[PDB]
Amino acid sequence: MISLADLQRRIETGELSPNAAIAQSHAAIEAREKEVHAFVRHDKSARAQASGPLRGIAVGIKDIIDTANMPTEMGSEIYRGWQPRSDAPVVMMLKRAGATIIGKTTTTAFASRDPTATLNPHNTGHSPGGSSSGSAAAVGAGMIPLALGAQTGGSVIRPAAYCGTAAIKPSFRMLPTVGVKCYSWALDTVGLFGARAEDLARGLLAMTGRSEFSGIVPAKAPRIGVVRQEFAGAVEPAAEQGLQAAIKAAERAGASVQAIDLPEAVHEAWRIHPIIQDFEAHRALAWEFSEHHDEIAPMLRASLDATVGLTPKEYDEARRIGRRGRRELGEVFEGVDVLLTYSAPGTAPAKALASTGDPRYNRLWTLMGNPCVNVPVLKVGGLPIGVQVIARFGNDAHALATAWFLEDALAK
Amino acid sequence: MISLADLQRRIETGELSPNAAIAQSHAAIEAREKEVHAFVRHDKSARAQASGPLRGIAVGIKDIIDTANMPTEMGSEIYRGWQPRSDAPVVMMLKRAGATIIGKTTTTAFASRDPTATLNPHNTGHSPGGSSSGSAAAVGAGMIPLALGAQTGGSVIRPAAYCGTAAIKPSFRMLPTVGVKCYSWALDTVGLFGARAEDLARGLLAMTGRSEFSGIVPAKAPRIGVVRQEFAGAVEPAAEQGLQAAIKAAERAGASVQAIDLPEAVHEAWRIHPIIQDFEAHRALAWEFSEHHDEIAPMLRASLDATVGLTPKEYDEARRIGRRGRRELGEVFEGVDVLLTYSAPGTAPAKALASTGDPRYNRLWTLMGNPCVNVPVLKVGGLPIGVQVIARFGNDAHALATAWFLEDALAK
Repeated sequence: MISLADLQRRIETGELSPNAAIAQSHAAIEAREKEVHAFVRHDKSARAQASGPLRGIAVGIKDIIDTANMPTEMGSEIYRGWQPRSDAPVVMMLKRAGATIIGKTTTTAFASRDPTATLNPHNTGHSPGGSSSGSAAAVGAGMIPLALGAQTGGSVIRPAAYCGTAAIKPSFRMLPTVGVKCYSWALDTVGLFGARAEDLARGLLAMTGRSEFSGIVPAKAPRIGVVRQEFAGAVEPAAEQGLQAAIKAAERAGASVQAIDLPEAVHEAWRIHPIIQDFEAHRALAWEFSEHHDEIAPMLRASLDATVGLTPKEYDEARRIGRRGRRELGEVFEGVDVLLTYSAPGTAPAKALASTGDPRYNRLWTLMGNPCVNVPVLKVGGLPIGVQVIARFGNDAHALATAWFLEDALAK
Repeated sequence: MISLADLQRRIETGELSPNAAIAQSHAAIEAREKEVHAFVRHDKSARAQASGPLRGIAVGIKDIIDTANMPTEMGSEIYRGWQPRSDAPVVMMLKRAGATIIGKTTTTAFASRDPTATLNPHNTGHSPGGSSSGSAAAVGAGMIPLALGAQTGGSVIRPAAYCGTAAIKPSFRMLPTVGVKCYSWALDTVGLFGARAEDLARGLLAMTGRSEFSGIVPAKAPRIGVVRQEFAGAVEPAAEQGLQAAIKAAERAGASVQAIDLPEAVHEAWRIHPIIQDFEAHRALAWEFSEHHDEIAPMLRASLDATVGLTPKEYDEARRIGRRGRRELGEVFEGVDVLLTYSAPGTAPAKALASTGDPRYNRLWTLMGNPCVNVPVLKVGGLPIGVQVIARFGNDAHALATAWFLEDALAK
């Protein structure tokens, strides 16, 4: 994979020019795109900017995020040829930092369950995950140094795990969702894909200018709390194997690891995530559902058809439960710096299964809002397995530092 | 003004037909538009729908809100002729309820401070307020029984006061802002304009299907707390005249009224509102500011130019302050049912002043998120003066019941 931090350093010293760096990306995309199919649109004429911390840095953009120079088709026929008038704020954050928007990456229809044609870089017979399919696959295939995605259930962390890339779903609302096709406004959260935790940090620093992302270094002997999210049921062997590998590597690295239970209130929050998500989805996708019902991808159309009856009442009760879960989860971080858990049910599903994977191990965290970072751990049968590092809400920097720590610990 | 509730009753009982009701709005618009200029575009071909509680109800939509059948120009040349692909979720709530989208009402450029050509229905030489100028003026001119707007600072309450219409800025995030051009995502809140509080209730009921908006009745012996927001500076005489009239009528009607000073924490929340609004505005309007700077209307452009230096650090501090304010504000409601304050500095400014009016008496509540309702009280020099009824976050229903009680009280 291409490291953004690496390019940054080489460009800063003059060892690599921005034009060369961008030419590098076009070539990388050109070399693997025909087999991975991660881009809806690759802008071959995209050039490097002359200044800014991200000059020479090519970035792929999930196709539910607006761009003014390229179409934004939401992974749906309904929006074929749709052309937003403006670039979404997050795209502008990148552009303002001097980055190059190299193309739009594939997204499942309206960022839901319907699979894209994208294939896993590690094994084209498997899914790259979703809904940010293209973004994870492109970074995972070594095509680009950075990519933006979004997560409502587990659309950032899961595909990152499947494709073996670093990724972060920042604290809720740190990054604006303006110009990001809404599924659930209570959940939708922008995310980044990169090679390593350090690349994500550098990416966020340039995008936001927040000092918390400046000078980040690997954490030292972190206080880690392992949570297996029993409420979501048992994971597949491969996932547990990766979790054990992570725990052991971290211990040998000097970290104090302890197994911890999550408060009942948090278990309940995980339970009602579907209520908040689907009720809002019906309002957010009202035009689509009313005027283009049969045109909506099969799986999403079906889930929407099954949730029409959700009421404001149960919706409000679900939100109340969500708030209670947030409060008590914070209490959990009073004895530990970060939580360590699964990033996905296991290895990426075979494409034949027509599934982008179950988000059951990602959804809770999207509702709680905490920053989550995927750390690639190992590979089973050639397919990547990762673990999810979670810090307190607003402690994104620490989540990145600990993830970086874990990366170094695994490298031994 | 036209009463939504009245139209509903007459249509339901067969006294009036849906088509006749719509034809009446078309006529009313034609009758005074050349005098008020409240519509960016009027769809003269719009017809009543067949079913729904809102069949026969003509609705005006602020032009920052997406419509699929009509352009959404954001009150800026930058979006001249811009045609959204879909209707915003709030527009769909109305349509699904059977309402008729009769036209797009004027909005200041990007919902900010730059005056539109719209005039106050009560006096053509005065401003209708902003930024939901056309929505307020159209309802005030008796053109339509309902209109949608949005509020960041005071773009719903203030213009409703200036134009003598009832209006409500529901609790933050209750109505989705998807398809509502973002100024500040921490503030932007959709609002409704109507003749009376009851019309707002029926409007919200049809839009959300929430039972709390069903069967609402005027409040009985409400516990009112009067706050004059001294921290927002001195108010104009006319404004106090109206507040005193409201307090007196309320007392005569059996309400318990008491003056109360808001916590220092709340005063501080008022002070930092501009910080949150402007810092986010730079992110939300990044594309326009970077690629079409000189095309941004004068006042908004200067506002943004003066705030390009706001930092994430101070932005965060501002948000912490906001949270404190919300926490201590809730405590204030342990004694009263609603707060009663000014809706505007005073009577509508003359157009010659090139000002939509100062939002200082509205902004705090938008940040707190509480439901706010304007209640027309009286007119000084022929210009309307209203008061603002505020209830606990989430108690929109009670805010309407209390506004209703106040309307009847004033009616004597």
